[PDB]
Amino acid sequence: TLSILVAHDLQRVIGFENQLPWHLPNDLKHVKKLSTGHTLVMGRKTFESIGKPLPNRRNVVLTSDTSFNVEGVDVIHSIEDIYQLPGHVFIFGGQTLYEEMIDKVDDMYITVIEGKFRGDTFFPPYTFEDWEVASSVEGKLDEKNTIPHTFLHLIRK
Ligand SMILES: NC(=O)c1ccc[n+]([C@@H]2O[C@H](COP(=O)([O-])OP(=O)(O)OC[C@H]3O[C@@H](n4cnc5c(N)ncnc54)[C@H](OP(=O)(O)O)[C@@H]3O)[C@@H](O)[C@H]2O)c1
Ligand SMILES: COc1cc(Cc2cnc(N)nc2N)c2c(c1OC)O[C@@H](C1CC1)C=C2
Repeated sequence: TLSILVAHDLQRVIGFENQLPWHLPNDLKHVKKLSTGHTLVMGRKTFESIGKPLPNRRNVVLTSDTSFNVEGVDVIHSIEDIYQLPGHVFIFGGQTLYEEMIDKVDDMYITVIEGKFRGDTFFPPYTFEDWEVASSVEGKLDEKNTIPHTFLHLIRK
């Protein structure tokens, strides 16, 4: 199983200066829950953003750099290597990966952040004409989680 994992705002911003533009613990708990015991694929920039392997799952980092050999982390140098990986594979970011994989994944788990932020990286445009809403569940707003947000599970029609 090949899935995208992404959080994006109303204009499909995903990134600003190699960080997330928003602070939203719920989303991060969601990511954790979904991908425990499974595999994350991710481009070098996103990994260096996170700065160390994510515990309790297989971290795979896609890079052109053949000197890459980080403890905790498996490296690949081709998009095609993704299809070799066993198990549930989540495409974890960032923009380059999403663009490369979006026509290939079986489904997407998306957090829509119901705000407009300044970004420098984006999720590719997509149509619900192409993608069916298997579930839509509103994040809960609270002291700690203060932007409206919706958990979409979409599956390719
Ligand atoms: N909202 C979210 O859910 C979310 C999730 C993840 C990331 N982000 C954001 O996304 C932004 C980063 O996106 P980005 O596109 O700039 O970076 P990125 O996708 O994380 O990484 C790009 C790098 O990945 C490697 N790569 C990609 N495709 C490759 C290929 N086909 N073959 C070999 N290597 C390949 C290359 O590394 P090398 O140059 O080393 O070869 C490339 O420079 C950040 O702002 C981050 O905060 C948001
Ligand atoms: C740009 O830096 C980060 C990028 C991601 C990828 C990501 C985040 N949220 C969602 N809904 N999907 C993702 N693929 C995550 C992240 C980042 O920095 C912290 O935190 C992780 C932490 C919660 C485990 C979760 C995903």
